[PDB]
Formats: sequence, C-alpha cells, structure tokens
Amino acid sequence: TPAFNKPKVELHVHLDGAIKPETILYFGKKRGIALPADTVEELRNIIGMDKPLSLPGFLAKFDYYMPVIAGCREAIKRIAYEFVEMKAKEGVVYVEVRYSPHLLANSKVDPMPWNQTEGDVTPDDVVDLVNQGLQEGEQAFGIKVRSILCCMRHQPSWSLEVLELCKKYNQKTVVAMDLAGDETIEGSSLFPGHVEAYEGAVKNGIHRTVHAGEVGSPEVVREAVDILKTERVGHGYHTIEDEALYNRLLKENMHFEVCPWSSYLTGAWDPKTTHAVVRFKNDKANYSLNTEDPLIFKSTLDTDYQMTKKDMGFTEEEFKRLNINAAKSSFLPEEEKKELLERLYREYQ
Ligand SMILES: OC[C@H]1O[C@@H](n2c[nH+]c3cncnc32)[C@H](O)[C@@H]1O
Ligand SMILES: [Zn+2]
Repeated sequence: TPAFNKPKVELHVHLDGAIKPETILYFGKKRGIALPADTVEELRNIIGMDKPLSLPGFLAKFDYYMPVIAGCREAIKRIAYEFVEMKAKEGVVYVEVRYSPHLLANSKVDPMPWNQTEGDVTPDDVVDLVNQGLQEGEQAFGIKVRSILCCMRHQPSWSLEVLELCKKYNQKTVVAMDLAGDETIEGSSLFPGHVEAYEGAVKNGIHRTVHAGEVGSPEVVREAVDILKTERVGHGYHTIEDEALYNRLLKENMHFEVCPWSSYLTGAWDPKTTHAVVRFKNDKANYSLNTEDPLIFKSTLDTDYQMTKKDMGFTEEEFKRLNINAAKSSFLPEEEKKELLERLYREYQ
C-alpha cells in the first residue's frame, strides 16, 4: 500500500547515495578493494543508518564504498543505469540526479580523492559516463532523467571546473549546479571559488540549487539566496526561524527541496518539534518531497511519503499539489516543462 500510488517528480537525490549494496559488493571483490562487510545485509547495516547521526558523521558513511566505484568506468556507467531503473520502479516520471564528478575521478583532480592511484578517469570523463548510463536507462525504462553537478563546500578549487562542466554538458543531461557537503564549515558558502562559480553560473544561464538550512542558521540560507543566487534551496528547514526571510522567500515562491526522513536521520530534526514541512504545507509553500540518499537511510521514496502521511497528516490532494510545484520548479527547458505538466495533470485526473 504505497502512500501515493501515482506518478512523482524527484528533484533531490545523490547518485553516489543511491547505489545498490549488490553492485558495491560486486566491484569490491572485482577490484579487490575492501568493504566493511561481505554480505549485502551486513554491508547494508554498516553503510546504512538506524539512528540520527550528525551531518559530518553521516557524511562519513561514503568512505566505506566510494573507493569501490571511483576510478572505474564500468562502475560509474553502471550505477547511472541502475539509478534510472530504481526510480522507474518507485513510480517517478522525472528526476534530477546530483553528484560530484570530482569524487569519482582518479585523474586530474587535486587532492586525489580516496587515496587512489593516478588513472585515466578524468572529471570530464565521469560526467560523460554518467550521461551515457542515464540515457541508456531512459531508453530502457521510459522515465526522463537529468543531472546536477555538485560543488563541495570544503573544496572550492573544484568549483569553477564544475561550472565549466555544466557549460559543456548543458542539457546533455546537465541542468544545474549544486553546493553540497559539510554545511557546518563556517563561512563555506562564502569561499571565493564558490562565489565565483555561482556568479559565473548566473551570467552563463546555468541553473542553481544550494544545500542550505538543514543544519545551519537562516543566515546560511540568506547567503545562498542573496549572494549565491539560488533558484532553489536544498532543505532550508531553518528558514522559518527568520519570519522576515521566510515570508520573503514565500513571496518570491522559492522552492524548498524537502527530504523528511533525511532531516530526522542527519539529526537535523528533533522529532519532538513540528517539522518545517508542516509549516510549508499549511502556508502552501513551493516544495518537493525527496529521498536524498536512499542507500544510507535504508529508504525508498515511499518512505518519505508514508512519513508525511502518518505523522504530519498529508493527503493525496497535497501529494498531487507538491508534485505539480516540483514539475514547475524543475530545471527542464520550457517545452519539456510543459510536456511534464501535461503528463501529470492527465494522470492525476
Ligand atoms: O552527491 C555528491 C556529494 O554530496 C554530499 N552529500 C550527500 N548527501 C548529502 C547531504 N547533505 C550534504 N551533502 C551531502 C556527499 O558527500 C556526496 O559525495
Ligand atoms: Zn542533498
């Protein structure tokens, strides 16, 4: 009994956080790289989370498997193809997948991630590989998929290259630029490289989204909106703490990419207090429901819908509403955006 057994739109999920324990296990053995466990079940209990951690603590779960995928063309392409398949099964008709091309390369990246040995999988090459896997999956499962390239908060030197990658692969799946990573790194939103990459995104027409306000204060969101110029805000739960900012973003119709389950598990939400999404629902705010990192939260898109249904009392009326806003707020060109909307209204009939 799915909470919302109808077509959905997902705007917030990381490719490297949506991998199958099985594929992780396959390449661990195939490359002879160690994993913390040798059974999908135990691998899933080590990588996955049962209780709230902190943002930096949760972020460490990637250390376990990223080395197994990074540097391998076959793996990079495969996880891209299998991602589409996963989303197809969840009943998602349009998705924007995000990831850091740098954390998957093993050549022309400094610092070299995961202590890898120089290879030939360049940051540009990883973008192309994901594109190919994404496209093959679209043909095979029939859903539309697009990508977003992430800037890492702690590594602003990578930022201008991410911008260049967005320019090159513009619409070749690539639709936007994101700022992901450790939100707690004081002043990370303001590092020159990040600011300059975003200034360039604005002048070159490249779409923008920024993780902000999951753990930081209203000010981090204010910097994302005012200085960085995001078109959307990843999370943004703390925005409501500044009635002025909240009400202003509400007026401009700012889109908040909400991830309920994630907010609880990253410690970002005290289950005693009313979840920010409730305020958004009541205020009729522009927001979407997202999974964020399904692998680590041992979850599915339905996890998040069920959660808002059971607690927070969401209805099908709201599920349809927020999905229309997600389609209106997607980074799809106008014509593709109309087609998506047409599709949903038909199926919501
Ligand atoms: O998907 C690109 C990167 O975004 C970071 N990321 C994943 N989930 C996140 C939640 N919040 C902030 N950053 C996150 C990860 O370090 C992953 O390597
Ligand atoms: Zn995220």
